[PDB]
Amino acid sequence: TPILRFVAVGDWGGVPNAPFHTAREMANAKAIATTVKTLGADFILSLGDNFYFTGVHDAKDKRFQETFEDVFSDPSLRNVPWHVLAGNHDHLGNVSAQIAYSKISKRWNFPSPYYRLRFKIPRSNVSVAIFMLDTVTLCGNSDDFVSQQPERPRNLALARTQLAWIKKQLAAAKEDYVLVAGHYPVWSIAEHGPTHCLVKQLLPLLTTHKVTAYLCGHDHNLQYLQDENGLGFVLSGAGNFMDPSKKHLRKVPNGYLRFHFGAENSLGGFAYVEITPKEMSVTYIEASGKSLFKTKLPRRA
Ligand SMILES: *[C@@H]1O[C@H](CO)[C@@H](O)[C@H](O)[C@H]1NC(C)=O
Ligand SMILES: [Fe+3]
Ligand SMILES: [Fe+3]
Ligand code: NA
Ligand SMILES: [O-]
Repeated sequence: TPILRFVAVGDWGGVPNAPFHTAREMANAKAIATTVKTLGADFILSLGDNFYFTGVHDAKDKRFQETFEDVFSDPSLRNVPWHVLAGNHDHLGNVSAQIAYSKISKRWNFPSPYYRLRFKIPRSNVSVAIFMLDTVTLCGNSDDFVSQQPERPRNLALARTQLAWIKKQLAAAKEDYVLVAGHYPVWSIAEHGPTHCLVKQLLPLLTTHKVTAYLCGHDHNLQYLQDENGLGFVLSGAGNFMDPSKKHLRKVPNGYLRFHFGAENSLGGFAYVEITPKEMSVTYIEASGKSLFKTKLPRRA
């Protein structure tokens, strides 16, 4: 069966004090390496918060080696490409530096704040589009507000331009599977909860244009949510931290939550996505190696 395989990991960005990683980040690096070795991966998606707590200063920042390259260094992961987007902490520093780092590290691919990826499932005519968004420039930086919510964008032109781009791209996308990814959640039951900006501006487009799933991090846990139209919400924000909060449980429409794992003494985890001509599958994997939940999502008509 033709297949495209990828890991989606969020909020993995270590720490700025020595040794520049956490035990959770290392456990996820090892667990991801084991998953790649045993099941395979064509690429890894980062769902943002790549360098805690204030990003990187420029493209030569030692954190690229300390928190990224040296951490994800097990043999099975050498040469697996990453496709990256930014979170709020990245935007407290220099995101242009993370984009420029694409020219330094072969496996790091981050061409602009938001961009389109297209894949053909090998030995099939089935196609996949992934739209990588910058939810910080769209909605604001949550760290700019005492509320730790993205109350408004810093720059109106950047936000309006990205929204227009999303709309145009989603209206034109002909692919068999269409995924959208961004740092902040549409829906989440946890410490930050739903992002009002995305519920208002992005979700109507995901629905109208029959997107398969929206992938995100930002809340430091694992969740699968699904609305009554079958649109999936893959929340994978557990590469470095585990927050057991259910603070926003009642702010998500009843029944949307299908799976949640946030145990405070867990090492975290990630999502593993498999796309075939038959369906898309998502498996949530704890950093201890345990498979926690698996679900499938359909092809677009
Ligand atoms: C951000 O990083 C880029 C790439 O290294 C650099 O050219 C630019 O000067 C940096 N910006 C600031 C404000 O440091
Ligand atoms: Fe985070
Ligand atoms: Fe975040
Ligand atoms: Na390995
Ligand atoms: O986050």
